[PDB]
Amino acid sequence: SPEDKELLEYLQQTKAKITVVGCGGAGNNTITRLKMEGIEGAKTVAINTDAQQLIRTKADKKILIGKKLTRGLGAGGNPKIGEEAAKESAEEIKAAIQDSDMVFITCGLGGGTGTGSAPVVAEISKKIGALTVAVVTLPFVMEGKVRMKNAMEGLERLKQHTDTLVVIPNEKLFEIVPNMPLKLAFKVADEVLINAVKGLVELITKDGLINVDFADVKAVMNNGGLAMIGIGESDSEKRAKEAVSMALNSPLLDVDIDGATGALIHVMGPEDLTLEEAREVVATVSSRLDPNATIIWGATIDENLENTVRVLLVITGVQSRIEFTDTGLKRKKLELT
Amino acid sequence: SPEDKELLEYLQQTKAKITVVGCGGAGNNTITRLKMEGIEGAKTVAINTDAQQLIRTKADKKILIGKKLTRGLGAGGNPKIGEEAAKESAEEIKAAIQDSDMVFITCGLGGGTGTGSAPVVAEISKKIGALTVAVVTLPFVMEGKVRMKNAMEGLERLKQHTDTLVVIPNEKLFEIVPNMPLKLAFKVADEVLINAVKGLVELITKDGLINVDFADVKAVMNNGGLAMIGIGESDSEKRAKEAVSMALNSPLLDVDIDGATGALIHVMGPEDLTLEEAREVVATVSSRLDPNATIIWGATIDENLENTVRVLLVITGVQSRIEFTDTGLKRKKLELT
Amino acid sequence: SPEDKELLEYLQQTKAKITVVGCGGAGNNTITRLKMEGIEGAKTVAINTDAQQLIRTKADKKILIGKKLTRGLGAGGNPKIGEEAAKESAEEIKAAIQDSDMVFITCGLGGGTGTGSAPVVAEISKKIGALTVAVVTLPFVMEGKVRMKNAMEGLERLKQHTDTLVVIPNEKLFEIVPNMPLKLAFKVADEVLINAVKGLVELITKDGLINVDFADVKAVMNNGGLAMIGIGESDSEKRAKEAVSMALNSPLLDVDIDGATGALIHVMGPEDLTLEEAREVVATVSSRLDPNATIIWGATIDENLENTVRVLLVITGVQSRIEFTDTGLKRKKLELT
Ligand SMILES: Nc1nc2c(ncn2[C@@H]2O[C@H](COP(=O)(O)CP(=O)(O)OP(=O)(O)O)[C@@H](O)[C@H]2O)c(=O)[nH]1
Ligand SMILES: Nc1nc2c(ncn2[C@@H]2O[C@H](COP(=O)(O)CP(=O)(O)OP(=O)(O)O)[C@@H](O)[C@H]2O)c(=O)[nH]1
Ligand SMILES: Nc1nc2c(ncn2[C@@H]2O[C@H](COP(=O)(O)CP(=O)(O)OP(=O)(O)O)[C@@H](O)[C@H]2O)c(=O)[nH]1
Ligand SMILES: [Mg+2]
Ligand SMILES: [Mg+2]
Ligand SMILES: [Mg+2]
Repeated sequence: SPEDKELLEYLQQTKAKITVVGCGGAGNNTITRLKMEGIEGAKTVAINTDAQQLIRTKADKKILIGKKLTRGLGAGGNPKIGEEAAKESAEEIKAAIQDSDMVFITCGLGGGTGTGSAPVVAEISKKIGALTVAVVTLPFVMEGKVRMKNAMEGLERLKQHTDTLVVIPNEKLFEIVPNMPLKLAFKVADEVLINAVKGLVELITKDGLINVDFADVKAVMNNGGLAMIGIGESDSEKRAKEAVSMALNSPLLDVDIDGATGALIHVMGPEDLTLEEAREVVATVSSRLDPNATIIWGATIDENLENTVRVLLVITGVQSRIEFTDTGLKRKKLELT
Repeated sequence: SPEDKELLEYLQQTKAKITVVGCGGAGNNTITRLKMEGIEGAKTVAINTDAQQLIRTKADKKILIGKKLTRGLGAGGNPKIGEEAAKESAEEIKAAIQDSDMVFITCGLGGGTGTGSAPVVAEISKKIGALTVAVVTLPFVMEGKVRMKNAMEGLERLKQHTDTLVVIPNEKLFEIVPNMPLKLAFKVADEVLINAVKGLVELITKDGLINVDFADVKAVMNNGGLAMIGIGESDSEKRAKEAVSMALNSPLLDVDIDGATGALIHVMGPEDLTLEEAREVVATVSSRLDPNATIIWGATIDENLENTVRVLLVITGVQSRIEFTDTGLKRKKLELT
Repeated sequence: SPEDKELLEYLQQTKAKITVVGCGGAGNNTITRLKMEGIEGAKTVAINTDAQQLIRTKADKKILIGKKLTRGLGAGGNPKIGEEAAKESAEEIKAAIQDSDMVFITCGLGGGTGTGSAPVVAEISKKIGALTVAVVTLPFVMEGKVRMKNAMEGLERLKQHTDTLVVIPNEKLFEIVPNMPLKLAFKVADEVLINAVKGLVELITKDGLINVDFADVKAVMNNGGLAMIGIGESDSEKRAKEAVSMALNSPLLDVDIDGATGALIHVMGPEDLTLEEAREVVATVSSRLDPNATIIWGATIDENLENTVRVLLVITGVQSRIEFTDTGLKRKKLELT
């Protein structure tokens, strides 16, 4: 019987179905790259209020939101417009992510479409039962006050409809490469975004030297709250030891992590990668967190790495350690006795 | 014109469209029986969080709920899981009962899928405009405290989204057959459930010796509140007189009925059944209720009955006469002056 | 690519998509006329609780609402029934107006289907993002108190889910034609309704001597609040001057308009119509409103007019100038110092 056969097949499902949704200009640009470079077992959805930007984007599925409100002509940097446009097209957004076990929402906060629509996409995602994760950036300071204030209000709004919320503050990118021009600024930020999003997705979906169980992934991210990342990599031969230390000292991981529970670790490298190096990585990280933190990790081989091991660290539950101001994220300053 | 022809046809509709929805293990088992034995003009919908149980079930329509939450692997006796799973699949549940004039929701309360999903199915049913009736059982006491507390909380939740709520307390079954083994326990309870559900459905949908008008059915059940049943039957020749007295004295009808408004009576028997016997039944019952109670009744002939008349009594509006405790239903004890 | 081609085509869209929805007897009758006489670029949707009335109606789309509640047998003058019936069929109502840039909701308030369902249709319309305008009538006084009280409560309910709400009080029709019989009463009211609805639609959708931009239409009506109309026309040769004065003195425009912002003006006439006459019309009206009022206007040629110019005035934002009583609309009486 068709129904019964359908029920049996479901039980044989082997991999988690993942969907990546990019909103606004920056988000569509991230999506275009993932589609071209490829992103192991994950469909791509692009959404915009701006028709031209959507046309030049490459993705499995495109949705023009706010057709009646904006008219395919952008949201002009206004968050409230991006939000009403998304609410207006909620039905189409929902049908595009309906069968997903997990949904990644990515965009650069600061403008009108991404900042306004991301929280709406996340709310629809949770309503349908998918693990809902966001990977977004805060704007550079040179972009100015209005852009940051809008980004911060959007981060707040997004926190409420998200399982784990991963924030990358673009301004820290200058601490990685001090004298960089705005030209290459958004090029570096692009790189970081792809590594974070692709690193998390592959950790969950790419066959490695140890199996990572989606049910564990879900248990840790279900209450990931606010999260931050760290990226490091070594070319030497004492690789692991150096990549992890670099990742842990990354300016991107701008928060006190000793009180963290949960964390996801993805160690990448060449054919000669060993569970031994991965383990050294995990334990070095494992000691800086809470003694009872849950850690999810994996290890994958990447041809293009040639002779390097890259380490991606996502540390969760740090919201209590951060302060959300109109001007950005500031490491919290706890009150004396 | 296709539209106009469609509108005319609707006016020619003759019978109420009924749907029976069974949730969880016990509910699916009840559905499997109804489908095989047949149930005059009513489609069958089975829903479960457990794939295996759904596979071995027989029904017109099957829905695996909570696919992302539980993974076709049951709800493990947790009501909150059954509830989120149902909310997660609300769209599919709705489309399955969308065109129903009336919806019957049946399950055994106590576990996780039925207790949690029944109130959700009932809420969707009312939202679409269907007469919403539930026929459920409370667990035996030997099953223990946790199972009863969960059943009671579910009954409460279900009361709020239901037109009339029919409760069968399995523990009373021992007063019918005193020394019975757990083996046959759930076999007796199965029998009772089928007679209640099939008795109500046929009363509404089976051609009898008097026509029962769906609009009257709807008027009485629209405010049936909490309801209880009674079953009796006579083999003698003073049949009617005995079946009704047995039904009225049934341990299943564990409440003071003198203050009841509304009631549904279904008298069943062989080819020799007469409107005379039905009427004696009705009047004997009619005198124990409120002097202004509304009674809906019918009379049908059943080949398999050979030489017996069976009487099904459903007495509504008794909630004020019952006390809902964590440990079960207790006849209420009104406060003195 | 199909998606991309689809996105490009959207950018080439030239006209606003308009839908007219008539509810109840009077509304269906208005719809039947619009469909036959034709109504430049606007689809017609008819909805009723009464099957017979829906059958004899002519429209692009018909929807029988409340199929489970009422059974194609009307709502018997009860607003609460009309409302539950509409809520019950919300999904079908929504799909019928889903792709509309603008939605006009018309009916005669006073009975059960129109009064109850109009606010529901308007709420669905706003939810999807369409400009939501209502054009409705208040009953004659000879119809009695109950009919007016129900009409007034419906107007109140409708105000909350509408962008601009246009009210035509049928009782004023006697000031236009003093000694008129009930026979011709509803015939005159029919005429007025068609001119108001068709006048507004054509102003937005009919090619004229000056282009009216939908975006301006939307900006003015977005906050039109309560609106009233005025109709005038001249056969002479000092046409414009007379039509506008007649329109401005119309008993239909029963409110103090000096404090009005926004207004829509549609001047119609024969082949010899000139932007000069239209302009005289606009300026004569423009001086009675607030010095900063926004006015939207157009001018169209109608063959059937032969030698007359007709003027349609819709003046918005007058709610503060009106008093909503159980017995009707009364020009407000501001409180002294
Ligand atoms: N990594 C990148 N970040 C970018 C890029 N362009 C902008 N951004 C970041 O995102 C912010 C603005 O993003 P978008 O241009 O995508 C704004 P959006 O399209 O969502 O709003 P509207 O233009 O109003 O439609 C800006 O403040 C930057 O911090 C880019 O090419 N790469
Ligand atoms: N009449 C019957 N009642 C049953 C039967 N099995 C269980 N029950 C009653 O229902 C209660 C448990 O029912 P189910 O096994 O259907 C619980 P459910 O499937 O809804 O929850 P999960 O296992 O967590 O998925 C139990 O407390 C009993 O009182 C049966 O075969 N027949
Ligand atoms: N312009 C017209 N107005 C009408 C006409 N018939 C009624 N009406 C007005 O509308 C009011 C009643 O309208 P309907 O007959 O359409 C009431 P409806 O169908 O919505 O309610 P139910 O009969 O309960 O289904 C009445 O109080 C009148 O003021 C008509 O032919 N033309
Ligand atoms: Mg943009
Ligand atoms: Mg089970
Ligand atoms: Mg009618």
